[PDB]
Amino acid sequence: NLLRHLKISKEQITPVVLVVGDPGRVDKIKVVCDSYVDLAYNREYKSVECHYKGQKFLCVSHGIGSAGCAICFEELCQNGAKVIIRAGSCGSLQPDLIKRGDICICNAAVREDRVSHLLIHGDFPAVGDFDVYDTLNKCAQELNVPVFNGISVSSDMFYPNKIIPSRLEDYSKANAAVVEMELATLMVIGTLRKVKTGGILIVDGCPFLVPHQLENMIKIALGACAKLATKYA
Amino acid sequence: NLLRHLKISKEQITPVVLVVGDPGRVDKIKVVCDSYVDLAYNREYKSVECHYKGQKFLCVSHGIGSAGCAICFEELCQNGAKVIIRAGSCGSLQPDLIKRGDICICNAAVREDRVSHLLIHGDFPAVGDFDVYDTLNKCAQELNVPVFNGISVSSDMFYPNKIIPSRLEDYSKANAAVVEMELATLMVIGTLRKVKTGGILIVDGCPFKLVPHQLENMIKIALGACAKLATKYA
Amino acid sequence: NLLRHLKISKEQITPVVLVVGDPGRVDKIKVVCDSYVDLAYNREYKSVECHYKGQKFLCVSHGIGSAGCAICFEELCQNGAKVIIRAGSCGSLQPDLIKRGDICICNAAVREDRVSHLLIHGDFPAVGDFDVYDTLNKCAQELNVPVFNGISVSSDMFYPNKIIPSRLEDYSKANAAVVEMELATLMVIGTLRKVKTGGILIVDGCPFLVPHQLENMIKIALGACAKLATKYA
Amino acid sequence: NLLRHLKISKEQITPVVLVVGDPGRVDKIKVVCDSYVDLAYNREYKSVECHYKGQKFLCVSHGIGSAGCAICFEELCQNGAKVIIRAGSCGSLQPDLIKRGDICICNAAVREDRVSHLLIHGDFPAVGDFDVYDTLNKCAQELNVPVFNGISVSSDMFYPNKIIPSRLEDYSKANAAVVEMELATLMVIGTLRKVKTGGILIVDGCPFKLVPHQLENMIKIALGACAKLATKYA
Amino acid sequence: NLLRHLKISKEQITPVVLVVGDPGRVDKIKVVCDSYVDLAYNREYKSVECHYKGQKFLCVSHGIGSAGCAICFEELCQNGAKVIIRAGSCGSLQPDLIKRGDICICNAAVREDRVSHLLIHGDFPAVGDFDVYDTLNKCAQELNVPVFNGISVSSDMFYPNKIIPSRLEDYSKANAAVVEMELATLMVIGTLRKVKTGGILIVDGCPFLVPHQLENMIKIALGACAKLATKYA
Amino acid sequence: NLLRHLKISKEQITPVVLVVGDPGRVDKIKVVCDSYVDLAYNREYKSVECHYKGQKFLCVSHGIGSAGCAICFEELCQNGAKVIIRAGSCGSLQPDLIKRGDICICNAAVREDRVSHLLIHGDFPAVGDFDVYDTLNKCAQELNVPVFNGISVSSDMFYPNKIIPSRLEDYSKANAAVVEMELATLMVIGTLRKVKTGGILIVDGCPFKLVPHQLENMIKIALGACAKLATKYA
Ligand SMILES: O=c1[nH]cnc2c([C@@H]3N[C@H](CO)[C@@H](O)[C@H]3O)c[nH]c12
Ligand SMILES: O=c1[nH]cnc2c([C@@H]3N[C@H](CO)[C@@H](O)[C@H]3O)c[nH]c12
Ligand SMILES: O=c1[nH]cnc2c([C@@H]3N[C@H](CO)[C@@H](O)[C@H]3O)c[nH]c12
Ligand SMILES: O=c1[nH]cnc2c([C@@H]3N[C@H](CO)[C@@H](O)[C@H]3O)c[nH]c12
Ligand SMILES: O=c1[nH]cnc2c([C@@H]3N[C@H](CO)[C@@H](O)[C@H]3O)c[nH]c12
Ligand SMILES: O=c1[nH]cnc2c([C@@H]3N[C@H](CO)[C@@H](O)[C@H]3O)c[nH]c12
Repeated sequence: NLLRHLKISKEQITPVVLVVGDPGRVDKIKVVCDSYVDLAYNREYKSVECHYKGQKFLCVSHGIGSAGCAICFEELCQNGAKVIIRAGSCGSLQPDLIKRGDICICNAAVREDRVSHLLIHGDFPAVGDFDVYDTLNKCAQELNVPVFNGISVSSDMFYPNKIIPSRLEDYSKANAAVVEMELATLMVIGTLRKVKTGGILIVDGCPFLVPHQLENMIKIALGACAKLATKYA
Repeated sequence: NLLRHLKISKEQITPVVLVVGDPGRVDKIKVVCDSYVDLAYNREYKSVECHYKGQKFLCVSHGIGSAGCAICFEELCQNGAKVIIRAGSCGSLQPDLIKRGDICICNAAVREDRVSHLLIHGDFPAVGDFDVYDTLNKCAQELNVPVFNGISVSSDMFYPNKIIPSRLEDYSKANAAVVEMELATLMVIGTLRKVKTGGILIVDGCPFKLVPHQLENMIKIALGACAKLATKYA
Repeated sequence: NLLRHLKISKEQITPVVLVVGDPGRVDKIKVVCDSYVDLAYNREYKSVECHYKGQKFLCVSHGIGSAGCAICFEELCQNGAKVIIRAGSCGSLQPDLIKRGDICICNAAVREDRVSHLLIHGDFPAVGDFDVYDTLNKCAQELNVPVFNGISVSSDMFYPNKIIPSRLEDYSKANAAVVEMELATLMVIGTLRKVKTGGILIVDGCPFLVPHQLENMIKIALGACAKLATKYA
Repeated sequence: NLLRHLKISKEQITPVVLVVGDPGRVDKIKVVCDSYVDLAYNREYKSVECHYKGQKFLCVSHGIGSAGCAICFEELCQNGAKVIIRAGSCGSLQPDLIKRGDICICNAAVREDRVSHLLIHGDFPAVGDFDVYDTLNKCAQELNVPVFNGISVSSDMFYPNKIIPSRLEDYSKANAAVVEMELATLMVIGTLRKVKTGGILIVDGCPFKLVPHQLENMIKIALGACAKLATKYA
Repeated sequence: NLLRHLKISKEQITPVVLVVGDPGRVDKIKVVCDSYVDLAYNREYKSVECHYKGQKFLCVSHGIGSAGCAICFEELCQNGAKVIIRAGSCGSLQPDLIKRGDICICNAAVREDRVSHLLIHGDFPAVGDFDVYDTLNKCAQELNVPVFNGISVSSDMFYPNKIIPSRLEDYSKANAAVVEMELATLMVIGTLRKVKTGGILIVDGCPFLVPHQLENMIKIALGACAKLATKYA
Repeated sequence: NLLRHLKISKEQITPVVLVVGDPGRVDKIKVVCDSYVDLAYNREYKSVECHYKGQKFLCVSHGIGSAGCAICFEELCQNGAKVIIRAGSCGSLQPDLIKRGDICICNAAVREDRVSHLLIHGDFPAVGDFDVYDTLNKCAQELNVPVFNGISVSSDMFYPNKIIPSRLEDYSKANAAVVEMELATLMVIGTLRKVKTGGILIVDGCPFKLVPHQLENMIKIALGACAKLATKYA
């Protein structure tokens, strides 16, 4: 009995899920786990079950964009997911400090989408679970990988025009660290459906992927998923 | 030197483009053509040059959702596309009149997204080009396929909640025909970058509570229109 | 039994109606038809029945402004009108291309009013019926009159101040052709009440009437009304 | 050299102006005066110089609706008017207390228009000048005409629909007295251009569900106030 | 039986109430009346009953800020207050004309708060009662004290940042006289609960207290309260 | 040279500040410390330097409400504060789970104010610093005090009306724990001025329909956290 977009079953959904933008990235992640079980591939949603450090968790892709990743997150949350960690890339809003290849672990986001607003009034915060943020940070410490922490702007516009000015400059003076396209949506949906969420991002651009740094980030994401998967096993 | 997301080059972009959501649909479309050439497949964006009735145009996937599809449309418009037609599925907002399997060709859309709003004020209409619309309707007549016309609601929310009421009921009473997730964004981006746009949709569901020959028909109409439109660019 | 503002009866309303801003313009239009029947004149609303090319249709005035023309359109739509075509003047938002005296046939509009927003959420498009737009364009071809096509900004402000900046510059970079004060309102009301609407405008100003060009525009409007009136006779 | 819409010249504008919606009302008002002079009639704008109690002031029509009347008010304010009083009709939002034929003199209005918002932020109040208000009320006392005071809702929507609920019910509970279509716009334009404004209204209807002597009385009060106010401009 | 924040009883509330920002100011006001009766002091809300010119009225403090003064005004209005006059300080938005120490009597305000908007749609005017404004002005005439009249901007921001621009410049070109932080809130709450309100302010700053001028302002406020208290005695 | 409202000087501001609403609460807190020094009392702002566990930090009152408390937070942040913890009371929005007397330590807030919006766009989150949050939670563990975590609604409206429905019901369904009037403003101001913030609240009421030892416990936790945090500033 299958989920409309993900095309996996309720009983295939693990408590912990690592989510990812590029479907290609699922393939490159499962290959560094102890083993894996391919589950489904429909549209941009590729589902693979990972086995790492004695634990098991899904890794699922959602494509680019809040509306498309919302479908993913809703299907996960309405069907037994308890923890969802986003691993992806972003641009830097503090180019003096946060540089290409740097890793950012985020605790909150700017809701520059539409879905979240159709779900709850705009005054509501897009904010992550602390345990998840704490686990991610602690893993980065163990693995001896320096990270930044901060707020991400989650904006549905990648390409600005010359008519309405972009708000990236504002949000950067407001001390937002980075910009991507999915994190706020995950956070709001998670809060609404009692799922614990978090975000780890690698800087790939300076709108204002370094091979070994990407490998570190993935180690952190996977470690954190395994650490949190323990509490549910 | 390649487009950041689509991973094709400016020269590979034909004047007319057919756009679809599901990357799987690109492969089902290309075999209905006379011949084709695979160009690229990056993330949710699969690119293929189609050859139909002596004409040559791309077919490109954009995934689900306004933000993800805006990246596709922008890369296309900034690099030479002149006509972009969306072909996809949708839900009925008129379940007494418009039923699972029916085809709707839309002239305008409700902007229930965000990208379009980060680009111009919300008071600005999401409209399609009337030639594209007219071409689509005329193909539907030549191929003897009955077809609805109307307005689509393009909403970023597929799965509603119990706190903020959905606006579908509202837009239904306002005579919006049909609901999906991409058309408004296409239209506004097309208008701002001087690209003619249009959309054709097959009803796959009824959110109030795919037919193979009808899907085949819709693809036929879409491909027919693309060819007719490619004709006027030598 | 009379309509509250128009002061005509249900049975006096024809399927096709040409609407116009200046009440004076009704008088100048009826005089170039084959014959006419004056119906009423209340406030700014002058109603005259026209007979042209074997067809009959109302021609009605509504004054300047969205709130006042809404009353007109609502009384028409709630009482049997099936097609309403707006004929009027506008300013140009592309002064290099669209010049004083030029004719523009419009398919959609910017909803810079209030009525439409009190009727339906702002995300809803103000857009015309294609058959109407097609008929208008085809008439312009027959009569050998070159026209432009495009989006009109319908704005309730004619006179800007120096505090809030006008959006005309924005909407012009957005590729809007022209600016007037009624078209979006007609379009939204029409869509809401299953009436087919359209707009033909003559450029009279460059905010950013050429005697023979006005005569052409009126020929087009009247031809189009007669062509569409046929389908209902 | 004439005003674009009103078709009168700057010199023809008197310090005090009486404004009305119906162009037909201008003609009914001028004959109640001592004498008058027709000035112009263009579109919905009819202009007449009135002479009442040794005083001289214009009476001008503006049609229905905020956008159409804003053009009138702006042309007047930009060219020398100092006081503008609106006299017109309205509906009751307090049908137990305020009944068909009653007269209301309003100090402030709800801005349910658009023009005012394209001119300043919505947080800005639509208020009248208190002298004008006071003069109107004092005339009502001298002429022994009972009168209500309160806030008017100025709404661009006369004919509501079944999709977006009207806000009249709301504003009624908020103690707004009365409803019409022009006052808010007058007030805001007056405030921005340093012109003193006021309004007096006769109730012609009850949108929840014209009395000749009451209308005569209201016009008397309006003309009385205009004369008293024209007095202080030599 | 006591009010939740003010900690006074229904029967202690007089028909007329003078309200004030600084709790310290209550102490300095009661001392220039004929006599007084201290009632309560809870949080920032100090309540004292004043006896002046044969009349009696409360004088109550509410602190700085719309949210905090709303609590005060609601407790007063829901418990028998009929007239509430605000006496306080403000900055000047017309620095050429309205100078430090000048007195302004206000009839309306810009609703740059949140409470009023949670109570009623933003299109609703924040406007005072005329009798109150008239009384205040007439007292200023008797006492031979020159005053200004105008609209006050009531804004919840005292300290602007460099990201979103302040609207004070706009509201000043719009001909607003002064800026403070409570008046619009009083006016809206008053209108909603059939209480007559008014405002008298002394200019203390030029964001864009003169000892004898403050004394004048207080004389005016007190006179006006006594004059209005008569109608209810 | 003194701060305009707080009436203390830049040098008197310690890196860590404890903030409370009720000026009366400052006096009840200082006596629970090892020693203290009164600094100032102006309007609703009472300032006192506290000494607890060898550490030194201010305690300052800010009255009720976002606008009044923003003045306090801004004066503190502009003049050297590094950590600001809010300790106060609140209502339950989860009355089956969170009961009168329970303590909630909040990580984030709903921005139902205005100040925060005049400072940055509403899409920006009101979040606390996670160290502050973590410190507070750890103190609660050391002192063996059970404690809730969650999101607070910070609303400028204490007394709702019958015209515009309150949004508490909504935010409750959205899993907001608790409701008060200051936290969102603190958080946003902290984020914009690079100051770490947090909040701890005791439930005093149930707006759907103070326990002394629980209040004592909450103050203990707050003071404990302040000391632990002051430690890292020599
Ligand atoms: O500089 C950027 N701006 C906006 N999005 C992204 C991204 C992420 N990558 C995808 C689009 O490039 C999308 O998933 C977004 O979240 C990386 N860098 C940037
Ligand atoms: O009933 C519907 N609601 C919203 N979207 C869709 C669609 C289309 N399919 C995809 C998601 O189901 C998306 O691209 C959307 O445009 C088909 N039916 C519906
Ligand atoms: O340049 C213009 N700006 C705004 N409206 C108009 C108009 C039209 N004429 C009337 C006001 O001048 C009104 O009906 C509007 O629709 C002509 N030119 C312009
Ligand atoms: O009940 C009413 N609702 C809205 N407007 C009006 C009016 C006035 N009459 C005109 C339209 O009926 C218009 O100028 C408006 O201001 C009288 N009664 C009502
Ligand atoms: O220049 C000013 N701007 C904003 N508020 C005030 C005030 C008033 N004083 C208090 C804050 O300084 C507050 O009650 C506000 O209403 C005096 N001057 C100004
Ligand atoms: O149930 C409540 N709603 C709103 N505020 C509060 C408070 C706090 N107490 C003060 C007002 O009662 C204010 O500072 C607010 O933050 C306790 N309980 C509630």
